[PDB]
Amino acid sequence: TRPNHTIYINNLNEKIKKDELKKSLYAIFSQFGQILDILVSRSLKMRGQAFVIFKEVSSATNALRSMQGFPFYDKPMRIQYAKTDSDIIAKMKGTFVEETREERMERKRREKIERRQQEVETELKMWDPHNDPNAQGDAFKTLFVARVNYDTTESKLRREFEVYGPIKRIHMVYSKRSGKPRGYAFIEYEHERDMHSAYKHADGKKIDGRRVLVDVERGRTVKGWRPRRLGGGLGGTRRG
RNA sequence: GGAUCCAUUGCACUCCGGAUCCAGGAGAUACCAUGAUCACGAAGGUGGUUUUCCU
Ligand SMILES: [Mg+2]
Ligand SMILES: [Mg+2]
Ligand SMILES: [Mg+2]
Repeated sequence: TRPNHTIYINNLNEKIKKDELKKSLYAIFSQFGQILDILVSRSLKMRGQAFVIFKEVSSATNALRSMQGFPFYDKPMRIQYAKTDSDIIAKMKGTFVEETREERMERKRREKIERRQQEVETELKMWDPHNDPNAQGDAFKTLFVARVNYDTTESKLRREFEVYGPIKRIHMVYSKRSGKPRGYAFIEYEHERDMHSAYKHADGKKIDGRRVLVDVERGRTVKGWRPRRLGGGLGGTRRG
């Protein structure tokens, strides 16, 4: 009830968004004087209310007198003086008395990646196909067949690839865990020539409904080869 | 942000009521698809799913 630099306005329409409300209060209330600020919140405690801070108390007093009851967004404005000085008034007077989520996130990706690289590095030095009991015979006579139907039998496969020449050995690969087939095999020919021939002619060959992929064995032939699980591999189905 | 419902007439100046759902944004997803080319396996990315923020 005692005059003040700041006026308090309530009974405001609660549907109106914050900037709109600040805007429309500025338009209406500058007519009475210089405004330092209009404070609005739409929180539970503060919605329906505004503090208009004027430079002079006299503007405040005239703004209060004139606008009392004024129709504003289909609602009469209720205006009083603020009970207490607004911080910027009080400081003007010397009356005044009192990892982000973006960082935690970025750090976490960074560590997973690094953690991953170390894992791969460690596996890598466990990896040696020349010392694997599964990898036998002449690498240079060995074909690599992937994308096989899980249903395809070792027979059907030996049949399809025998056309290119006598086969010394087939090793289809199974999960050491489930024992489910991995969809790939090594086929060692008697003669390098016949492997080369399967290589030229069998790629894309349809066996049990699925186009198979045919390549040479690279594990034991290609300088610097790493398999897909060690960050290498060929093919591009899942590049992005 | 927005839609519906509910609560609120509140004196602040450190965001910030509830519910259910929607759009965009940014996270996260253990699960599904992509049946990933090297002897059981990438990670992830992309598309789902679920979920947490922001508007
Ligand atoms: Mg090695
Ligand atoms: Mg998968
Ligand atoms: Mg994946």
